[PDB]
Amino acid sequence: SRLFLLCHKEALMKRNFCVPPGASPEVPKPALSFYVLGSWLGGTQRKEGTGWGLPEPQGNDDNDQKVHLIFFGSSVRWFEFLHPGQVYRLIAPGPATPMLFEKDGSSCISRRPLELAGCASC
Repeated sequence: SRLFLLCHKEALMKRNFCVPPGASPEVPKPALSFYVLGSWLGGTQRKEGTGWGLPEPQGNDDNDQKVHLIFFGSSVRWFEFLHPGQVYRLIAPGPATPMLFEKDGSSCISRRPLELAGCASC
């Protein structure tokens, strides 16, 4: 999981992003996708049932007091939910991986957006 005071809910609009690399490629489909900019106050944690982990301090990481969180696919179903300037937590059914929301991982397609391929904290 992680907590973050998000302050920009970007545009669920049609852009052009990457395409799965190396193998048979296709058109950079004009995907109605989006992202968000969210300030950080405490980083990742541990799924501690009734408790949580410790909110990791961003002090040792001057880069991106905020974070660039992207949305395609099923994430589409959260566009309306958030309202910027408010704090939200992301919980994750999946293997633990701190140092998470700074650069693209490996547990999905290596598809990166037009300008936020690795821009700040993709």
